[PDB]
Amino acid sequence: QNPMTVAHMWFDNQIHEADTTENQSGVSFDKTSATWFALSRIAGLCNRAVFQANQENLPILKRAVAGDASESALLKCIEVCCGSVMEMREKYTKIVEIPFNSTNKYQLSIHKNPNASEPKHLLVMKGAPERILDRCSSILLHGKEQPLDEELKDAFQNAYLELGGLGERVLGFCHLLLPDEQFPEGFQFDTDEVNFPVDNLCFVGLISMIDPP
Repeated sequence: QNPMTVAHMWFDNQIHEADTTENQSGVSFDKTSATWFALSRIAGLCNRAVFQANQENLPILKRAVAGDASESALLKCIEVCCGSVMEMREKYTKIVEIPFNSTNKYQLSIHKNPNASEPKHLLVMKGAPERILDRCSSILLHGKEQPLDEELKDAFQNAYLELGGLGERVLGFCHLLLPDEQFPEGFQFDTDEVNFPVDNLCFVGLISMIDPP
């Protein structure tokens, strides 16, 4: 029906600025970055949509995408952020990728990291933001971790509530960085015998996806 995008983001435990780049420009926030990188590592890989029309001088959007209208948003807002996405799908190996096809209906995709601070195998996924929270063992602020607690649920709640929740529009974007110390160097999870955890996750941050009629 109408054009869509990120709208907003939350990760600082209190929402944050973004500022719609047309009239003004947002500057001078607390540039914490570590939480950004962590979120970006999800918000790049963990998508199944692409551009249709590549373009030059226009909005990278141009209502011109192939793939589901929750997952495409980040791609557009990250690509123009020089956060090379159609590259990174090939940077990592794509151990596995499960579609909608699981018990609580999520989608997930496991990838080995070639070279970054994070450990080798990485897990990323999405579903309802509440359902991410359900599986969150901690939250990530200032590039640390904090032990997730009622206070930190609250800080997410009021945020999600303000984002104007209705059902399954917003997304929860989390990881748990599959510990290559416990996990094997053969990473034979597959999509059949996975036997992986789904409930260690970090809250890292979220955005505010739309999916209007």
